[PDB]
Amino acid sequence: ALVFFAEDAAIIGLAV
Amino acid sequence: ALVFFAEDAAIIGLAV
Amino acid sequence: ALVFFAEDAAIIGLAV
Amino acid sequence: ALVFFAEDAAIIGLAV
Amino acid sequence: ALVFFAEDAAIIGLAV
Amino acid sequence: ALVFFAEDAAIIGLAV
Amino acid sequence: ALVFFAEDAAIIGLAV
Amino acid sequence: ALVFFAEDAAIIGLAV
Amino acid sequence: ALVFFAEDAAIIGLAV
Amino acid sequence: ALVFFAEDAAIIGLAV
Amino acid sequence: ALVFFAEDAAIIGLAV
Amino acid sequence: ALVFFAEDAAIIGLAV
Amino acid sequence: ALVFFAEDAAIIGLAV
Amino acid sequence: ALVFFAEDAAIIGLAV
Amino acid sequence: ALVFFAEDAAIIGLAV
Amino acid sequence: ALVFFAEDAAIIGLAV
Ligand SMILES: [Cl-]
Ligand SMILES: [Cl-]
Ligand SMILES: [Cl-]
Ligand SMILES: [Cl-]
Ligand SMILES: [Cl-]
Ligand SMILES: [Cl-]
Ligand SMILES: [Cl-]
Ligand SMILES: [Cl-]
Ligand code: NA
Ligand code: NA
Ligand code: NA
Repeated sequence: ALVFFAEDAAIIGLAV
Repeated sequence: ALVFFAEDAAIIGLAV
Repeated sequence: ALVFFAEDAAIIGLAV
Repeated sequence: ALVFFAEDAAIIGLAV
Repeated sequence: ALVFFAEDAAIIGLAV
Repeated sequence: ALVFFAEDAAIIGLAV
Repeated sequence: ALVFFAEDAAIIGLAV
Repeated sequence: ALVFFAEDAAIIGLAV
Repeated sequence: ALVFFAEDAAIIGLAV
Repeated sequence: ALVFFAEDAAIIGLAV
Repeated sequence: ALVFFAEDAAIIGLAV
Repeated sequence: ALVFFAEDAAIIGLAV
Repeated sequence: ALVFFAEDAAIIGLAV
Repeated sequence: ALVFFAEDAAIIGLAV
Repeated sequence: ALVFFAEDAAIIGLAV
Repeated sequence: ALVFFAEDAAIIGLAV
């Protein structure tokens, strides 16, 4: 899977 | 200040 | 600890 | 960016 | 060589 | 909008 | 009077 | 502080 | 390109 | 040294 | 004639 | 103008 | 008080 | 003699 | 590179 | 007085 990143603070991975 | 990023897991800031 | 100086504006201490 | 200072003579800035 | 400065108080040089 | 300029070093824009 | 400057594009004067 | 510029002629700084 | 500025009055850009 | 200014965006100095 | 600007400190005009 | 520096703690500028 | 700095070699403080 | 420092840009020495 | 010379006071090099 | 010039590095004046 791809992992995108976003600031949520902390940087988190978002899995696709 | 500058904030660098590193994978420590989770991505963290490092402040200078 | 050492304190280094940098312009960040204001002159700030950076502690090591 | 941070500007550090060093004697090189003359005192110069070093930009980061 | 470059001379950086730090408070160690007294100011000291750090040569590179 | 207008953009004014100031030295902060770097020259920055201020938007109005 | 003082003349300030802004980007409006062209640079214009603003009279005070 | 920020430094703005104006014609007063010669250009001068205005500190804020 | 770079844009230099000159008083020609009004301020104009000169592109390089 | 002289410092000239140009839009490069951001306004940068050019040292001579 | 054109007037260019430079920091010489004070901001000065340079006439061409 | 000249800018001198002093500890006031934090380092500050003094304009002359 | 203010503390100014001078090269005397070592960097020394001057207390005002 | 003492050497004080000021921003004039470049950092310059002032000798006393 | 070429080094040109100018009175800036003191005589300085300018590198091209 | 005459001023002669020598590379000493930097170019310096020598009074006579
Ligand atoms: Cl707005
Ligand atoms: Cl003034
Ligand atoms: Cl106009
Ligand atoms: Cl043109
Ligand atoms: Cl430059
Ligand atoms: Cl003050
Ligand atoms: Cl410099
Ligand atoms: Cl003296
Ligand atoms: Na502009
Ligand atoms: Na200058
Ligand atoms: Na001369």
